[PDB]
Amino acid sequence: PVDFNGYWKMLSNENFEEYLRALDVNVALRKIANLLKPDKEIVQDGDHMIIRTLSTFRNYIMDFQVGKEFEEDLTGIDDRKCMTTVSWDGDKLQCVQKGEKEGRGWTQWIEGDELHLEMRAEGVTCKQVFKKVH
Ligand SMILES: CC1=C(/C=C/C(C)=C/C=C/C(C)=C/CO)C(C)(C)CCC1
Repeated sequence: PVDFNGYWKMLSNENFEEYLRALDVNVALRKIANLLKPDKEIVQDGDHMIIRTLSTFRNYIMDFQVGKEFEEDLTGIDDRKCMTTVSWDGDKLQCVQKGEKEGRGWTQWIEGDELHLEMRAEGVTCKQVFKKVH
């Protein structure tokens, strides 16, 4: 019961500000990012899955190779570089980053027509709820 191939827009954020603080994002970026709420458009195609991000500010596409490893340069976010992998624990999805800090390792869980998840970073939890647009 997982089908990413669709359209998902962000509704709100309860810790997008606090999460920006973990990576020590500028005061300007935090300001701009507040009004911003990128819309993700996933395109599943086998073992290759691309997660779009179109905020009309700066395009940051990634190539999530399910089960396989790939680097991930976070330059544009908070200027970072690491190695990320993704697994399928079960009904949920779980991505682990072999970087620094203590938290960097995403987790997900879909619950219908709203792509919910639990972002983690440096011990901080960021709940960002995305809704299907269909
Ligand atoms: C702060 C900030 C941004 C947030 C970027 C992030 C954090 C994207 C998330 C990537 C992940 C974690 C993907 C795993 O599926 C963007 C550039 C987009 C817009 C303005 C500045």
